[PDB]
Amino acid sequence: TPHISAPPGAVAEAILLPGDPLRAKYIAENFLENPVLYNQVRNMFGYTGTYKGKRVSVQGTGMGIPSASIYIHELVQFYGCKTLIRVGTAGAITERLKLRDLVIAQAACTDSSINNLRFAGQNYAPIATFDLLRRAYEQAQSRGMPVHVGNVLSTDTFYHDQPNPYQLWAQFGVLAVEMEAAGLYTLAAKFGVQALCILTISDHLITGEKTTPQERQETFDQMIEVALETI
Amino acid sequence: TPHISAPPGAVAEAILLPGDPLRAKYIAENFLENPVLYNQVRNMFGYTGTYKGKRVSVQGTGMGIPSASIYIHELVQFYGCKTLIRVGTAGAITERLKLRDLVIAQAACTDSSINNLRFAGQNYAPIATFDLLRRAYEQAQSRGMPVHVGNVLSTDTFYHDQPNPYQLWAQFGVLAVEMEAAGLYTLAAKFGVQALCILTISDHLITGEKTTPQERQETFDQMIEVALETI
Amino acid sequence: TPHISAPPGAVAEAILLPGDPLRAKYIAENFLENPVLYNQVRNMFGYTGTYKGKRVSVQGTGMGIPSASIYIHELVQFYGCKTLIRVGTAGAITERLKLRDLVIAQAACTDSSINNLRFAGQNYAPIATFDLLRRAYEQAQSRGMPVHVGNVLSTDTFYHDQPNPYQLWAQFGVLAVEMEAAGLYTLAAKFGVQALCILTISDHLITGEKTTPQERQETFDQMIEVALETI
Amino acid sequence: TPHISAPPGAVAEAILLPGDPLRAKYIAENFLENPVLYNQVRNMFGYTGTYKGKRVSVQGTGMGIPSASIYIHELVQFYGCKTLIRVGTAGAITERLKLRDLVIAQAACTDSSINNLRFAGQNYAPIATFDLLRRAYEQAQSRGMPVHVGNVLSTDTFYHDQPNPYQLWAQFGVLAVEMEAAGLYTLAAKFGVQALCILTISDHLITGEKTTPQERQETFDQMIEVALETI
Amino acid sequence: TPHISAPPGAVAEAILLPGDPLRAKYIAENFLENPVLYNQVRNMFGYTGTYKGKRVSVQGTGMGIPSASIYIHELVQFYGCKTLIRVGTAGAITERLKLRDLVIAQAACTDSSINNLRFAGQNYAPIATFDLLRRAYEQAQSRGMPVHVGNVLSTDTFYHDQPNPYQLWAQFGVLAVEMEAAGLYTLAAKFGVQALCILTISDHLITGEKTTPQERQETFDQMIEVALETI
Amino acid sequence: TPHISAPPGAVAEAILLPGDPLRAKYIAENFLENPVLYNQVRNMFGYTGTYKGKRVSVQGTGMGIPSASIYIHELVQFYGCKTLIRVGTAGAITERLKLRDLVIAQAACTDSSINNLRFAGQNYAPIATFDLLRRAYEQAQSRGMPVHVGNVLSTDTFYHDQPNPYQLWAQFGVLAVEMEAAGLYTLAAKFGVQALCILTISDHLITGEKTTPQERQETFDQMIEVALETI
Ligand SMILES: [Mg+2]
Ligand SMILES: [Mg+2]
Repeated sequence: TPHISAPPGAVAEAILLPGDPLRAKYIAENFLENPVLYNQVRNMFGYTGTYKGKRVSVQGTGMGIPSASIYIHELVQFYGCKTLIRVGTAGAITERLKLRDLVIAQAACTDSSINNLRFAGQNYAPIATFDLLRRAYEQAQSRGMPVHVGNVLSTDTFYHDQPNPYQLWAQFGVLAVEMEAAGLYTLAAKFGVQALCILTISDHLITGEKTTPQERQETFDQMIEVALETI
Repeated sequence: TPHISAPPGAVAEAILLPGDPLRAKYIAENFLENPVLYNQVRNMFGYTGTYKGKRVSVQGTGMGIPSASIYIHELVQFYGCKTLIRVGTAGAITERLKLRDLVIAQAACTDSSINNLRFAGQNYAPIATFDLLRRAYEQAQSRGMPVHVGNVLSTDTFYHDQPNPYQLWAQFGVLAVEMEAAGLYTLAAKFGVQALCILTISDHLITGEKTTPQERQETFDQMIEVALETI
Repeated sequence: TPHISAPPGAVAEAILLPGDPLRAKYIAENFLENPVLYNQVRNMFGYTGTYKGKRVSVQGTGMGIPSASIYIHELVQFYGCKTLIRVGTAGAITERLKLRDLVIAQAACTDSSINNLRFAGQNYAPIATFDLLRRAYEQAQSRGMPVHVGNVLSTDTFYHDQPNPYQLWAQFGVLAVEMEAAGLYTLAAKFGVQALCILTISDHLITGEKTTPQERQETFDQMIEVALETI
Repeated sequence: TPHISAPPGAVAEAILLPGDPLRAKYIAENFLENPVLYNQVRNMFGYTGTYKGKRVSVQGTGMGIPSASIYIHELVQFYGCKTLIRVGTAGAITERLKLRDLVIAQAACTDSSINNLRFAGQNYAPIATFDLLRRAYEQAQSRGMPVHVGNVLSTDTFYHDQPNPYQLWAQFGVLAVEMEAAGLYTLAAKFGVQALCILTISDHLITGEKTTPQERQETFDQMIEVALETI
Repeated sequence: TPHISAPPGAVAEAILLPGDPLRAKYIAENFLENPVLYNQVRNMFGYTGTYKGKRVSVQGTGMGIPSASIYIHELVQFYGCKTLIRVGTAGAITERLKLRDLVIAQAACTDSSINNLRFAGQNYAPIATFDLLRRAYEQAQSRGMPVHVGNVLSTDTFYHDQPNPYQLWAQFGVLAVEMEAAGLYTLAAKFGVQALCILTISDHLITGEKTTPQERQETFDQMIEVALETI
Repeated sequence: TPHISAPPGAVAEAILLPGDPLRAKYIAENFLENPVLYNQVRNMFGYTGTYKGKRVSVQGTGMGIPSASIYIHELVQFYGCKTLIRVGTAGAITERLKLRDLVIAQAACTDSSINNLRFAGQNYAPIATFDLLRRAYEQAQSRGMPVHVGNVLSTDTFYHDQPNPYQLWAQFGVLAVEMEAAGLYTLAAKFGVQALCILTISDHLITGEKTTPQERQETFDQMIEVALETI
């Protein structure tokens, strides 16, 4: 494959998908037994290790739907991945959410043309695999984590033209903004595999607040634990 | 209100929403204590009764997003309804589903312009209220009913131009076709209320099969029981 | 059919199409000889009787393009209807129109996706059958009725977000708003049959004025008379 | 006014609109009393003369909505024109029409972006002023001319990328294709003035037949007569 | 060929394309040796003459993409034209441009549906043949003429519904507005032939300035020279 | 910035923009004097060094418009970059192009929503800064390099559903496919800065041919030399 150079059995069927290749490294080193790097092309780190005697992989996807789609396609179609859990950060767009809240994306809105191209002006809703969603939720519950299940926005545009770019979305119940989930949910459905996006609130886009570095790591770790128990 | 003529406290905050006004009558008469009709305008029957000492209403919506939107708007904005559960039939579009399967709509795709008008070519995903979804699922589980949680299509078009109209949708994991859920999910989110669509598979649009009348009533009743326990 | 349960001979070639099935009842009882009900499915009354020795049917369609298309499709394809006349009410969006004016829809604008889906972004203009339009206009003339012939908007959206939702339409000469005509006109052309939409202004959406129940009854009766003579 | 250089008053309220400036010359030289050329800018001939005691003007529009729009706008906004009748040829796209048939455009479909830009994906139907449509039809009737009243398509594209480009339009009852009507009807509505488009079938885009030069002049003469009597 | 009635061979491979047929006349009478009028159909003058030992033609296109497309198609497909250079005027939409500036269109933005229809909402960029763009620029440079190379907008709409209609285009670096370039560049690419659009600023749509008639002739002369040397 | 952690003075005004951060490393180490890393966030290497006594930076952008827009936005708005040159690889979609050809993007087509969101259905053409384009072309000439100047497609979609996904683009003269240029060109115009995209054909998407690692290295080096001389 042009983007992941690894032999065909190097990647586990269950895989975590941070955007940041360094977070992949971080996850492999801190939560997996015997993590072995399988990819370095474009610095996009991927590792395979074990969790409770089962193989788990972790692969950076980069930012945005076009980048993540590349890795997801290759993982599913070339490496046989079946359970794909994105673990990431998001910006909250409602005051009802607080920093360090966990968001489990039931579905993903988008401003990408990904589905407009294919459904030609009809509306396709990219969704999480229910069983995975339900599990993550109960895992988060058992740990007493503040968790919300609902809509996220997958945007192509981190930096906006004008202010209040997310006002309409929030008025329609969207919880948070990130850049990958709509791509993951769409491709998982196309391929008949199972997917979930879990997110940690790092920035509040309404209150202006941002978490401190240590606060991120603490809740990030919790998120990883949920993700691993969700598999 | 032009479409529901009832005094302001006649409708319960929790309400079931069949498309067929006669099914509303059927539900009120068979599952509620002391059902009292509150509306007859356009023959669109609505009733209020009790279930386990709590008020529940049941209101026919008619067919299609424009019709249902009218009633839903009036129920939420004029009558204070907060928990809205659509109970209906759907046509299966995947062989993985069988007749009499229960479908709980996690989200609703659409070919309506409802959201194109508002989001102007961006993609909004109308979704169920998670807590309601999760409850219905566990209720259905406890009864050993065959149940699927996932995507439905809310179409404007019952009768299609050409054959295989649902092939692309099915290839993207959509389970079943009906005509209201995308409207309900969108408006519930706009108003900040809670909503769920539960469906019974009456027709299989791939296998051509249709259920017998008695088979419908039997599984229909089960669906109503789930809906009532979901409130 | 799933929606009209009658033998193929029960429905006449010429049919009136109110939105309200109770107005179907009113029409049939007060204007047809020997009116006989042929449909009760979903409380959507349809009747067949005679006018001046010839059979005429009257069928409720429900509200909105998706509901009305179901009935229209079945009437044309399963029952052999060839002359379809919508009779209904509308809200005026221009001060030129006064309450109780008759509007004959020469064409129908829409915010529905019905044709966008079909003509992919090109513009199709749904129109009345000219011969019917001309005859209806002459019938209204002959009664000294204030009548306008022109554009109406068929909307999916009864309740609007923002104020002044119709001002652009009005600026472009659109007379009144209702919810079905674009559907009727598009399907009639698709099937090669004849259609017209006649409307009475029951509400003024600019002045906020409204008609008394007695007032709409009297002009409604006059409209029915026009429609019956147009057949 | 850049595109028409004439003093105010040199143009009559009532005006015929051929696409071809030389057909304008023909009209003024053969049907109008004391024709006076009021415009030569860009070879786009415009004349004023008299017909049966009233001034009538005739102005070439060029081909296409963008061209005709320029002239229509200036005529209406700068010169005070109130009644605008396009006279032209069209290609028939249904075998129902024979060569030399007269078509009176009740409405005009389009593949231009003229209204898409303005109504952002909502569908506006550009229509003829009913009074002119009605008078034109009666004029044709009493002359015994074969005449059809219905939809035309105003295309941006004379020469098409693929074959059978008019197949979908024809299936939805569209009669003929030309290039200006939708712009005329839209601008007339915008400006609150009156318009009609009358066309003779010079080409049959289905049978591949064409009229002889003698037949064109003959039926073209009849059309002008109808238009002048309609005006 | 309906729109140009000339024998094959009467038109040279290299051709200038003014919008105005009378500007074609001016070009042929002032710059070409032994100019011969080859077309009079619709007053759309087309000439062939010689320039420095080679045949050069000059053909009026009319205004707008639909009009120019007709001529461009016939010229290329029926007469064998290979090098097509539009020469015209434009309105400047940025204060960076002064009156009488020369603009060479590297690409052409548009609000026409020409490509939307073809690429269904994907974005195609119509561009100049680089070799002609490069030669035209060098010709202008050595004459010391103030010249800009960048985007123009080919609009369908001379007269706009609202004020500041070019504000967004200008913010994205668009230099000037005209009405044909995008059609020319698109058709040239489709046909595998070579094209350029060169324009002089006659109007400043920001400052509201205009050139005198003497200034127009002067800078227009320079433009033609550049074009003939580019060809 | 969230994505580039460097003080404002560490980045040069003139910057090269590979997609691959390892190619950023390669460029900096082999073509710049005193290369110094300024960024490691998300493994997206950026370096600053000198070329012929002047500072030049080199920054990985990642793949796709959304990823590259993040970097471009930050470089321009936070670091004061004014000359941005993308250097990358592309797949040829025409037989005219051969492996190892240099392509200089005069403009960039796209299937991204980036501009649709902004210009709502109108067509904006993202273009190169002409001065850079011209200089890069001359640099390539001077090395006897096979070079083409024209259109590229910036796609969101590396892996396609159907075969022959690029044939319409090619039929319209598009040379090659990559994933960033439309983003770069649009943002550079938005911000009033200067940009260019130079590409080497590493793959042929028609013949299915591919280059050896040695082959792409040698022509890649030549491209870098062109880019450095273009600054
Ligand atoms: Mg009669
Ligand atoms: Mg140098």
